[PDB]
Amino acid sequence: MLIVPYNLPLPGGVVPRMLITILGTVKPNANRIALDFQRGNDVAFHFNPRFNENNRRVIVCNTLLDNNWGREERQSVFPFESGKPFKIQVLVEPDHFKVAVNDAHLLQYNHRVKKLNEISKLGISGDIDLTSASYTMI
Ligand SMILES: CC(=O)N[C@H]1[C@H](O[C@H]2[C@@H](O)[C@@H](CO)O[C@@H](O[C@H]3[C@H](O)[C@@H](O)[C@H](O)O[C@@H]3CO)[C@@H]2O)O[C@H](CO)[C@@H](O)[C@@H]1O[C@@H]1O[C@H](CO)[C@H](O)[C@H](O)[C@H]1O
Ligand SMILES: [Cl-]
Repeated sequence: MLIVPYNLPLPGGVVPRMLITILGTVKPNANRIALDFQRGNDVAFHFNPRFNENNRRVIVCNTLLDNNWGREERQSVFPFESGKPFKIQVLVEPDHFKVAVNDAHLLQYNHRVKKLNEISKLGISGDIDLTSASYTMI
């Protein structure tokens, strides 16, 4: 088991064909999960499943630049379940991050941060038991 929050270095940043795989289990009564792809203090891609926002479940995605959050992108398709094992795959493509959960396509997030090779950390945080976090080039 990994300790959360967990930092995964992404050496030399991200690049198309880089596949990041996160395995874990959502805690019972979870409130949130966050994946934060970081460029220094900025968050190039924030992926934030929320389990109770006004008693609804929603994934919020955004970018943090100079400590300001941008315009949120919201997805109501919500494949996570409290208590249950999940797999998140983030595949870097030329124009977006492409996210699949449990082998099903979920969403894409267009690159707002252009310096992919400076997005050199992934923070994994929130209400999970984290089993593994890794990357490979496909
Ligand atoms: C309060 C909180 O949860 N802080 C988190 C931070 O959460 C923000 C993001 O999810 C953004 C993405 O757009 O939304 C913010 O809420 C919006 C909300 O969606 C809007 O409807 C509303 O109108 O505005 C608010 C705020 O603009 C969330 O507050 O996400 C970051 C990245 O994961 C977290 O780091 C932060 O938690 C803090 O992290 C610190 C270390 O990084 C410390 O752990 C600190 O104690 C945490 O509170
Ligand atoms: Cl940039």
